[PDB]
Amino acid sequence: RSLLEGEIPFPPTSILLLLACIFLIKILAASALWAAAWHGQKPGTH
Repeated sequence: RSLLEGEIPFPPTSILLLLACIFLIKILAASALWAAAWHGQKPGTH
């Protein structure tokens, strides 16, 4: 990977960046938290 190319095997900040995006979107939506509410020692269904 010559310097001229300007690309390294999976850059640190690049993998980090992907992690950042996924974290922010999932937590903001909180879709998981809402779904969990449905379950919680429920009695039954009509």
